[PDB]
Amino acid sequence: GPLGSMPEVRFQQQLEQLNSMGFINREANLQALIATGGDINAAIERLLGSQLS
Repeated sequence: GPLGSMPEVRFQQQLEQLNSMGFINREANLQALIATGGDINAAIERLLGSQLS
């Protein structure tokens, strides 16, 4: 049984992908992936869209 309870197996790879996009705030990257569950598209759109400063 492949364990999906190993989030970085999805997250960290998408994190390299965001890493390619100039997103190296691992925290932000995978937090975006936390609320998207591996939806890196929305992950990016959360980094671009949800920047509450």
